[PDB]
Amino acid sequence: AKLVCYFTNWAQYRQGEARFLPKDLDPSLCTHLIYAFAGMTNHQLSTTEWNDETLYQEFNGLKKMNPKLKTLLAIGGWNFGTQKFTDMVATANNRQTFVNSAIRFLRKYSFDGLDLDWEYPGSQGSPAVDKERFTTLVQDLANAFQQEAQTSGKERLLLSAAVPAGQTYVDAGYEVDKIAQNLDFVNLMAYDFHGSWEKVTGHNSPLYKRQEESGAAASLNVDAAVQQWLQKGTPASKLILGMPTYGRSFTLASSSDTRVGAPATGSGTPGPFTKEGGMLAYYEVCSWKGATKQRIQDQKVPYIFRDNQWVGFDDVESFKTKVSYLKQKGLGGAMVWALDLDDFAGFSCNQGRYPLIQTLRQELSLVPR
Ligand SMILES: CC(=O)N[C@@H]1[C@@H](O)[C@H](O[C@@H]2O[C@H](CO)[C@@H](O)[C@H](O)[C@H]2NC(C)=O)[C@@H](CO)O[C@H]1O
Repeated sequence: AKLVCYFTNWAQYRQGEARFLPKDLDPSLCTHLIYAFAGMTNHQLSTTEWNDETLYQEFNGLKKMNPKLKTLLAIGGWNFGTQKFTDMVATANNRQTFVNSAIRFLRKYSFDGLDLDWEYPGSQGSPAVDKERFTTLVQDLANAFQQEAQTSGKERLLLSAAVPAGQTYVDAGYEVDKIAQNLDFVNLMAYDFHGSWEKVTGHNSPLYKRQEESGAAASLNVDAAVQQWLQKGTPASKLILGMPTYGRSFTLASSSDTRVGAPATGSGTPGPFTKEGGMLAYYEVCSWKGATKQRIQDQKVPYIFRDNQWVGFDDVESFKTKVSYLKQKGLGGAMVWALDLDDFAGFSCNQGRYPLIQTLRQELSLVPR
């Protein structure tokens, strides 16, 4: 089993106990640690924060403490957009520039692989031609990593990708059967199914549909997303089930209607540390005072409300349920977005350090013995 965990290079800017620093990294928590994010400059892999090189040293330095650990560098992410990917994959020349730069960069900074986080080929401004061009990029990288291993004698660089759960994005961008052959593993972003972009409450990451749902909505759940990727050709062993250590929040139209599917007027109030309306870290919801926690019976996940605020999130129990699910489906492991949104320092939830991610590790039978 794998436990793939994302580090984010902006968590260092949060205030107080929420500030995530190198000391908070645990070398034996996860099997694979992925650094979010690198960017691109003139079609070449590049850093995005002023101190990334310092953090790379710390991050990859964890392997001294745990030599089994593998690290990857993720390129892209939501905020990065699509244009630079589009321009880079447009020509064989630009792809070659990128691929060669990636190999040199990963070797220079001691990463074990690259995680592709283009959000997304064929959508968010990216043209339809990018679906096949993404397939080619994945192939170019896989083949070049294979060649570098042969020439250098070093262990081959890993290639993974973070991929969307919704059919609209999947079909616009991803030749699933083709790319799955060339990726070492596939990080399924089984979250952000619902959020304050909608005008009714819905859960960030429900396991199953609700009985009331129909149409496309009935596929906006973890089980449907997993089945989608499997049926379209991803080997179960390569599919890694993403898990969110955050929730998505709403302002309710009325404090008297707190159901799933109740009218909402917009994003929930920003959290005191994360300061982003519409999301909350686990450590910002786990210890809500004077609130009412509820479970969505069909969907196997909790929500919580207080006055006109409503949040769908994941807890220890829902993580257990989801690991039982992934094991039943024979998947390759779990992925987590993100280290810094769990109660990494044990300051809030009275559950010790990393209560959610330690649950994944335990349920996957990955505890260091
Ligand atoms: C691997 C992965 O899930 N990548 C995406 C993430 O970028 C995204 O997290 C969001 O990243 C933005 C930067 O690109 C941040 O500004 C933003 O705050 C952050 N949002 C959260 C909840 O962490 C995650 C999560 O939505 O999913 C992908 O879209």
